[PDB]
Amino acid sequence: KQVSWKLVTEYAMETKCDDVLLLLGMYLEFQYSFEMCLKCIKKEQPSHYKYHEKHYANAAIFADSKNQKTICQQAVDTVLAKKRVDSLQLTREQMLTNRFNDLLDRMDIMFGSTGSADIEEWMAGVAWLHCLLPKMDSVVYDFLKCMVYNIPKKRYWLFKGPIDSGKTTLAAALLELCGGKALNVNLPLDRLNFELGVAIDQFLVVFEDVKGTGGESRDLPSGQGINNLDNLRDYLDGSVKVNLEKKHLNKRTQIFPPGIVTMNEYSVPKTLQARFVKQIDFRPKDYLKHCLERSEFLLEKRIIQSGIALLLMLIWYRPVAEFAQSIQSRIVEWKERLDKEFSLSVYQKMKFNVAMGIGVLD
Amino acid sequence: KQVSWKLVTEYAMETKCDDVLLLLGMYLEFQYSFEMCLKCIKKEQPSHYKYHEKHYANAAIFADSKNQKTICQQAVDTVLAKKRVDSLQLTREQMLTNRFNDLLDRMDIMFGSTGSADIEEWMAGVAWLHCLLPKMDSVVYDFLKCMVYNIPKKRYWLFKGPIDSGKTTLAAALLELCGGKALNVNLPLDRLNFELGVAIDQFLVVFEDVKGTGGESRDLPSGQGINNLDNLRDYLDGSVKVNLEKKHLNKRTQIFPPGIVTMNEYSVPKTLQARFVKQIDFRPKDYLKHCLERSEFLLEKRIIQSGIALLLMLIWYRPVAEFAQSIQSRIVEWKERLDKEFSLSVYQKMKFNVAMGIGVLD
Amino acid sequence: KQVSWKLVTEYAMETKCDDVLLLLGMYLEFQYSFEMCLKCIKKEQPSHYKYHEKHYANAAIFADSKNQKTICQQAVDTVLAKKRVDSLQLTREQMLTNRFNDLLDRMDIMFGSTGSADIEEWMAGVAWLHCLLPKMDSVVYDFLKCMVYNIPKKRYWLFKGPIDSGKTTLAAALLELCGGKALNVNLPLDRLNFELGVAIDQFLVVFEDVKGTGGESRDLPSGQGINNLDNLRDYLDGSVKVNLEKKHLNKRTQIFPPGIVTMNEYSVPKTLQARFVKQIDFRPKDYLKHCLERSEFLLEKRIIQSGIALLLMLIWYRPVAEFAQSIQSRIVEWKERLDKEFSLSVYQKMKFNVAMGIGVLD
Amino acid sequence: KQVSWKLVTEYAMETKCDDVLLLLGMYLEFQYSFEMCLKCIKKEQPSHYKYHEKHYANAAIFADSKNQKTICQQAVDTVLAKKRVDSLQLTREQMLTNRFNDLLDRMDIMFGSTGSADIEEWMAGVAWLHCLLPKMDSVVYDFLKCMVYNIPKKRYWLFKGPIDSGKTTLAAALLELCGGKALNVNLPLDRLNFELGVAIDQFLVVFEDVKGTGGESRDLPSGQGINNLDNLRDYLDGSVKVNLEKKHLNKRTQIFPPGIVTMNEYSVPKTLQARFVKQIDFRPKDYLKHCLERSEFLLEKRIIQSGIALLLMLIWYRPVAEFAQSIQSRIVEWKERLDKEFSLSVYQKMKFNVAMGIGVLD
Amino acid sequence: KQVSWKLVTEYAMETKCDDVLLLLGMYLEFQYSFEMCLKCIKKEQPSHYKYHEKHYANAAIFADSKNQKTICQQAVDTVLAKKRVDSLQLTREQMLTNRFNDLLDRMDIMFGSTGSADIEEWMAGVAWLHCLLPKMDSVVYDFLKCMVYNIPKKRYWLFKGPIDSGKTTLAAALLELCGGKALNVNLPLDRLNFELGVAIDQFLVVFEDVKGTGGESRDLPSGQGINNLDNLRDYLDGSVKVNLEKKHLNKRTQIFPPGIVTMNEYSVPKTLQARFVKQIDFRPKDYLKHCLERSEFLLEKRIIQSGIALLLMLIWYRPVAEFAQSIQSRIVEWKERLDKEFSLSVYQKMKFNVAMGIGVLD
DNA sequence: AAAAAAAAAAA
DNA sequence: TTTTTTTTTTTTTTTTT
Ligand SMILES: Nc1ncnc2c1ncn2[C@@H]1O[C@H](COP(=O)(O)OP(=O)(O)OP(=O)(O)O)[C@@H](O)[C@H]1O
Ligand SMILES: Nc1ncnc2c1ncn2[C@@H]1O[C@H](COP(=O)(O)OP(=O)(O)OP(=O)(O)O)[C@@H](O)[C@H]1O
Ligand SMILES: Nc1ncnc2c1ncn2[C@@H]1O[C@H](COP(=O)(O)OP(=O)(O)OP(=O)(O)O)[C@@H](O)[C@H]1O
Ligand SMILES: Nc1ncnc2c1ncn2[C@@H]1O[C@H](COP(=O)(O)OP(=O)(O)OP(=O)(O)O)[C@@H](O)[C@H]1O
Ligand SMILES: Nc1ncnc2c1ncn2[C@@H]1O[C@H](COP(=O)(O)OP(=O)(O)OP(=O)(O)O)[C@@H](O)[C@H]1O
Repeated sequence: KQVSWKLVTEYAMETKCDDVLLLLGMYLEFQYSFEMCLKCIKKEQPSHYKYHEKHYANAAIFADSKNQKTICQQAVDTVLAKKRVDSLQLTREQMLTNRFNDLLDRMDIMFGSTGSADIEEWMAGVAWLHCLLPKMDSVVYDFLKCMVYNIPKKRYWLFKGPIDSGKTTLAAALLELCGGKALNVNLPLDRLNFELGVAIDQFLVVFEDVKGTGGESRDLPSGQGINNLDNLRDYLDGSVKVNLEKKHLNKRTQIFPPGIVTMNEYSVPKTLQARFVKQIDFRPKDYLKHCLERSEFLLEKRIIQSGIALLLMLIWYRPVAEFAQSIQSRIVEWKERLDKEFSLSVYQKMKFNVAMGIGVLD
Repeated sequence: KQVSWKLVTEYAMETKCDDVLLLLGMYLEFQYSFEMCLKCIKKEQPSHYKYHEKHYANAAIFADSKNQKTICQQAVDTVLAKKRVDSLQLTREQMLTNRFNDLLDRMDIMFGSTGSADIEEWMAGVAWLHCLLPKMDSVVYDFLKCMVYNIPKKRYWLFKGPIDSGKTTLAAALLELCGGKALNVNLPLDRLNFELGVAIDQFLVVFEDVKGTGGESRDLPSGQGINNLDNLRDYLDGSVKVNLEKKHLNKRTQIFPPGIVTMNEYSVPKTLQARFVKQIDFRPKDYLKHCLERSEFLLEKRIIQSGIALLLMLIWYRPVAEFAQSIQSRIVEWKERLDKEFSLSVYQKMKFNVAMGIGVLD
Repeated sequence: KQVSWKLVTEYAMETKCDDVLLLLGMYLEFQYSFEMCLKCIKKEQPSHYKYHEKHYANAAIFADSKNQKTICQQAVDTVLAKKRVDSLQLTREQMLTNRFNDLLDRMDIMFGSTGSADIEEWMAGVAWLHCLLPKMDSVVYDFLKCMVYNIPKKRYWLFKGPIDSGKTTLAAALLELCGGKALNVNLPLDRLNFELGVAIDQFLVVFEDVKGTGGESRDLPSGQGINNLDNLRDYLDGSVKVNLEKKHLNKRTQIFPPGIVTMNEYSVPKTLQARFVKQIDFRPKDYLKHCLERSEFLLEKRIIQSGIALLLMLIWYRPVAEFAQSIQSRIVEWKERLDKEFSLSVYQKMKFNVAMGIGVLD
Repeated sequence: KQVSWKLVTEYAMETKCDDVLLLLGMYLEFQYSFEMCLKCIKKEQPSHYKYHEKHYANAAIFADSKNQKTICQQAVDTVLAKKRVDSLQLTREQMLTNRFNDLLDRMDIMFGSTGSADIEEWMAGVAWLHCLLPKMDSVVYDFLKCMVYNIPKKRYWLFKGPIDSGKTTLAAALLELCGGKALNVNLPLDRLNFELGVAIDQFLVVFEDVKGTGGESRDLPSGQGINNLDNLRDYLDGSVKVNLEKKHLNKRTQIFPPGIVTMNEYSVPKTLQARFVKQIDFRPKDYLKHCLERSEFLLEKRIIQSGIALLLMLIWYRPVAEFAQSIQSRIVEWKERLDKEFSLSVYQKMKFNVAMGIGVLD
Repeated sequence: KQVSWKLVTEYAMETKCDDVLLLLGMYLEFQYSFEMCLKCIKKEQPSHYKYHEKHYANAAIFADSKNQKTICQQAVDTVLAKKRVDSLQLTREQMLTNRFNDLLDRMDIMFGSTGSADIEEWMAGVAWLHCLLPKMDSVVYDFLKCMVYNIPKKRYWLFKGPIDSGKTTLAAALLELCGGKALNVNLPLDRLNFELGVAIDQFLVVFEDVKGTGGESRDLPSGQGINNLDNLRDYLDGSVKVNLEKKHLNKRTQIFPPGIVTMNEYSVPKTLQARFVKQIDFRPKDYLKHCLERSEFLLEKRIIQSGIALLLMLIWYRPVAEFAQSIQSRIVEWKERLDKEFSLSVYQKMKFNVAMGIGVLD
């Protein structure tokens, strides 16, 4: 009997693999009988233990086949095809709603009885993040609206300030929340073509620690980054479609994604300053440093850097009426859950600990 | 039964798909049964609900197939072949007529009973654009006729002015109205070969935001853009054919399109400036900014950069004797529809609102 | 009868061949008869004598085949697919535990009755290394813990001091222990992209002898390294996924590996110094030099740089509970072996010899 | 039945088509019944209406085939192969016989169709150039034959005069007649090699504005051009093959092209002056400068520079024996158009008005 | 019958062809009949006359085939696969042992009845070389041992002396004996990386004529070479692995080869002087110069540059037991042959003739 | 030289 | 047509700066 290419494509769709080697590796695990399969018995990874019993019969035939990489290539192109259809046909609010659904699915596993996480650690993260900026939850909500409306020349935000002020921490959390890529523009202009091509079909991009000039009077080293962004200011505008490039592929014509620029305090030419809607000045705070020294699990487990921490901040602080109607059902259920496992008394205690520089937990 | 490759080519020719991945994604949607299709009963996108009933029988067989990307590649090449036949065999006025017939079909769907658009916002769009330049509708009509004549050495218009002047918004509207591509020529000369290859078979080219050198006392950072256009001199003149390149596909020899060049107030070489037939100078106007702040629905729905807004300007201001003969009858239909919806007193009120800097629609 | 592609994939998986030409070369050795096989009689290389009996039948058929490279290519992709699945799905503890199992398998070959090595010469290396830094085994243990936890911005160590001070000796030993690669960031900036591409899917990276400007009055050469390294701030941090490239391959998005910087006495920017957790000052001290003049065998056999010397140092000095539970069984068998053919009275005499500056062995 | 690839190859050779997508598109037009065919009945394009009836049967079978691009690329290779067989065996007079047919096909755009500027002001262009130099039309034919014979040492012509001498206009006109390219030799010696390498595989060259040594006493800006060109004697004389370099490519060996040198009244060194066959002085004429002030369309429709006007001069004045046997019929077929449209008196009026310093009248 | 791919793979392995076109050319010569074959009768090339008789039948069928390049590709792959297995698994002693009996095969052909080499002239070369340095055969034997043992920091030699002293003569002879390649480190430091990439998988490298910077007052040109070697400390020392780069190929990691540095009477920094295990001083000698004038055949046949002359020197002067056991029997046969053709009185007469310049063979 | 996809052989 | 099998060519990288 022959291999069903359909069953492989169906597995790739359910798991969202866009890598041929990953898909080949995963599917070849299903050769062995599930009756004795140690990974299924341990329940270590969901993309194995859910699917092995369904795919065992087909994977045994697949391991005898001669054209295995061709089968996987067709499946990966099917996933990339759906991804491109969805980029052209969905509204940006639906794309964000789909992303929140994915995060909530991961939260159900992570805080379920098979999961590792304790919510007290994650909500201690919410408390630490809310101390970072005045009205943090309003800032996060204002950012989400800005990325959904995608208004020409009113698209990009600037994070500015000295070393260890939290720019990258908040930027990385917002990048996971929305889904997107970080780009390095400090490289010289010639190979910048293939860097920018990483942005194809992405929802956000972040430009990380762009270097300027003249900062040597403050002991900041010079570089090409700000000069390079001046050359790309039609990509920042978003009024008109730009041409984006991958090695050995022809150019994709699309409007470039919105997002965040992170900077140390170099001077910004007025031509770029005209592209930025809002500047957030980060400043370092002594009590936040003292707190992370006592509560190091926040850095080991990457809690303050996670999008799930910012999603929990939104679930806690925002009215239900600010979410899309499809997910309001799931978010009322998650508010009910958080209302059991916390009280305002525990959360206010956590905030008071952080302002004193004490450990978050007690 | 076997797959019909002809049916896939019919779907692709009816939909005008240039992308193999997009065509694959859309045709795979048809594998699910028509009797229950949620997108057919909600009528989300016409490229689905018009065609799914016809194609369900064939898409079931296509989903089992091993050749899927090869089938789509031949369908995409059939559509690209038609574009090359039409580009060489049609007159430029017939091409512009075909562009307007597609824009008007889009307007019929957009302002129909199924439509979402509100025409008062779009005619406020016309009013805002008419304030941007004196005798705007004559500037638009001169451009359209200039691009249809395409006389060698008199093919390019220069848009010049400071950091916020409206030059990009007007170029973007003309680009949708005429069709074309925007190109970035601030990058080094080496990789421009594949950038210029995007101009193959197009009607217009827009060279956006060409950086100059000197004028630095204005606080404009310098760059290679103007030096690159001092090269490429024969592409602008168009008195000769050029070779255009794209990856793996064989190169094509054609006369390069006409276009628009936008730049901030850099000093321009005389050898370049000799090749532009017209300069339009753009000035900041304080009242236009106050107007958009109070009427931001114009930016959210991208009305002031849409080609449809310039076509509605042309329908309103120009006589039917200035349009082509085949399109007369539907322009007569639209021009009566517009006089039925708007009293001239409403348009006069709108234009007075914009000059007064109050919100339009107030 | 026809060639089994399954047996070739099995041999490649057992041997871990990810080079197509090496696999082809190895497998074509099996076409000759097992009985007369001089390599099975001498027992030189284990990759031959363990497997020839099993694969003889299939290798004879493979030698008559017309598509030998197509067969080998699939096997090499199967091995790379396992490697990419393991990178995405294993914990860093498991990765390190697997690496220790591989080194212990090597040690069983080196010190078994077919092997060439003498345990007392390797153990002299441990004594010389334990004299290089104070509390050396705590330093090696702290490093492994740091590389496993991979805490953001707290994950690089700096080795700093004069020339001939032991930096690259120790760094090379740590590199073989953890597995990873050494990078030269002193290159010109446009070569630097492919130099950073060496790090893809590695556990550890080491930056060898980075040079700066200034300090030239100390007779230090000048160089670009520190300037380049300060463009790469976000690669060191590990907060976001960087985009890594190889020649002719599309960009891989992943978190950059942690590791070590080795440096002469330049000054360093605060932007970089904020990214190092620990600075270890290496000082030259002449008893170690006079020792190595007299105990030359340490240099000649490469014992002093090898990771197996550090692993032996961890087995001699650390409690058994500090190793992962799967490997504790082998480590107590090795502690028994070392206590049986080596003694504490010998070890303190070896260390006394090194401190006295005299040849280590009796 | 099955597709005849030979019939497709015959169509490609009869239409002389060397684009694979263009061939695919035009051949797919033949799949419809010729009894009904609107493009035939409208007689729009010869590449359709002649061939449809013959190719209809094959085109219907071709539309069902799965390998359509394979069929078309064999046919395009057949046309490219014929072109290379001819080109490698081409005499230099057959090269010019080909070059002027392309310019004639461009003039057949103003023949019998409104798609062009009015010829009456282009004959004023013929007249105005015939007033620039004594016996202008004989200068053109002597120059043409000089370039066709390629006689060593007898190959370069020198044009001298101040600003506003017309030398650049006639240099442009002669260049655009013949299809060479223009080179700049004012560069420092380090850069000349890539400038000279532009001349590869090319019919003519022009050297523009070679700035001399000294000349400030005539208010002429000094440069290296004359001094450089004196060093290029082996390129100018044309007896031996020079090696020429394009950027990134390997060298080619050929005999360097003939053509034109243009100068202000700098001093020409005797060693360089001996290499020019003929010096033509251009001198400013006040009556021409008044005429062109009174007849702006000469410059603003680019009549005087466009080298097509020099063929339009050769058309009328010159005998029939002065043209090759394969185009003698085609010129007299063209020439009777002007014999019907014009008279000696109106051309004498054109000349007279120019000589009087007024625009053409009556 | 049908082509045996196995017989072609044998021929490629026996000839060691890693070039597909060379193999294709060689194998197609075998289609013509053996009985009449002029190349076999004249015995011009051993790669033909040995094998033609065996392969005639397969070559006749191969000449009719359609797959000819694919058969040759697989055969070339088989040869390259063996080279990589041998590179990764052989001891350095087996590598040199294989290189010697490869040279003994060349010696057999040269000095056989079919050959063209006069052993009296080659033995005169051995005499002239033995007079170049004191204890020459021990110098050569010590060098071989040093390169085989590859002991870190005891693995580079320095050759120093005036121009025309014999340095590249001896260095070139040692390269042919061991195998290896020459390197030019006088390039600027940013062009050096592809030059160092020549060393990949080589047994030796020679640094040819490194120039110093000071000492110009002795008429010695200034250059970068020794300053570049000071920077490459870690490549020479050989304790740790380095990354090496070929054009278009990914970086490979290995311990850089041992070798020779050759220089004029430049000043050496003391840091570099400590990296050489030995320094050999070459001084011009008049009697060798006057001998070479009378014994010109040494230069004209390139005898004194060749590795075969050094191998004849080791065969003549060294005891049998210090060659590897596989080659001892072949060297005993060669010792018998040489003692048959030469007595000690003839050889000491040749040394006596050199020492006073009368001319070796008199 | 490797990757994307084409192009062909035998039942 | 189906399955198994064989083949092409270019871009990128280098070169250039
Ligand atoms: N506002 C803050 N005040 C004090 N310490 C902070 C603050 N934000 C972050 N930290 C600490 O500093 C570490 C680094 O933070 P982060 O990298 O986000 O800063 P950054 O301002 O973006 O830095 P850089 O300019 O180096 O990119 C965090 O892991 C945390 O321990
Ligand atoms: N004439 C104008 N006066 C004042 N504000 C203007 C004017 N035209 C446009 N604006 C404002 O400037 C914004 C940007 O307009 P636009 O993109 O056309 O500017 P531009 O001059 O082309 O810019 P750039 O020089 O950056 O390419 C608009 O969205 C609007 O808010
Ligand atoms: N602490 C030390 N004191 C004295 N000699 C030392 C010391 N450590 C190493 N050595 C000697 O110095 C030699 C070189 O050591 P090593 O390569 O580790 O130096 P390094 O300073 O780290 O080098 P680099 O900066 O060039 O990588 C060793 O082989 C040993 O002989
Ligand atoms: N004989 C003439 N007398 C006066 N004016 C002339 C004459 N011929 C041409 N002109 C006008 O003078 C202009 C400048 O001359 P032209 O274009 O030939 O450049 P040029 O004389 O080579 O000068 P430059 O060295 O400045 O480029 C022409 O374009 C035309 O308008
Ligand atoms: N010791 C010597 N004394 C005199 N003449 C010599 C001696 N060795 C070589 N010769 C002659 O000098 C020529 C040049 O020798 P060789 O190529 O070795 O020169 P080198 O100056 O030492 O090398 P390099 O140019 O690489 O530094 C030889 O071909 C030979 O004719």
